[PDB]
Amino acid sequence: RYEKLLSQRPEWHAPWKLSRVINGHLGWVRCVAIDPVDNEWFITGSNDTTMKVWDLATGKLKTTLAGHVMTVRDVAVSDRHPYLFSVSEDKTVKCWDLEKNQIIRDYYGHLSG
RNA sequence: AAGCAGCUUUACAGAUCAAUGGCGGAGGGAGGUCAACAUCAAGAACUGUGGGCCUUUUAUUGCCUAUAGAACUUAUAACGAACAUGGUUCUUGCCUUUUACCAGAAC
Ligand SMILES: [Mg+2]
Repeated sequence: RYEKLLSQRPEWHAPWKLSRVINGHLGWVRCVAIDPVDNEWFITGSNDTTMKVWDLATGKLKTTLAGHVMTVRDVAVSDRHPYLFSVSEDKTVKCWDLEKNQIIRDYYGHLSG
């Protein structure tokens, strides 16, 4: 096993470095999702219960989505629908219509966060 | 517009009473505080069908063109010359808290 592991060579990859730092959340940044269709923007959820949408090219703040009362723990954008799904420590699961920037559906039944 | 000739013919009477073609007949009408199914808000916005068309063979759809038929609804835009409630979010009001609520918006 060690022979056949040591003979092989890993592929080279270029190093990473820091490009930009964005501040504007009031709590810890807990989740990120990229625009899975056009790569134009990304969204972040936070301990400050908001969600913020960021222009990926300039890093500037597009809009703030305020629809949770506790930490937004995860965010997911659908590639087949114009929908953002978000979940929180406040036990709610919410769908946002990105053609209006409004909650349109709540999904109920989780006992805990 | 009536008197006469042409079209229509039908209550009839014929040649014909054969060979034809025309229009009907081979399961009736009016109703029901009966039912089921289909359909009713959209490029002013409809479906079928003949020929041509991008999907690599244009198929059934989307496009061009020819043509037959469109019931209901609608421009001081809606089936309803009528008019309720509820959910979510936002902003207000009353406000000791929730329900029940104040009244505007959006979906
Ligand atoms: Mg209490």
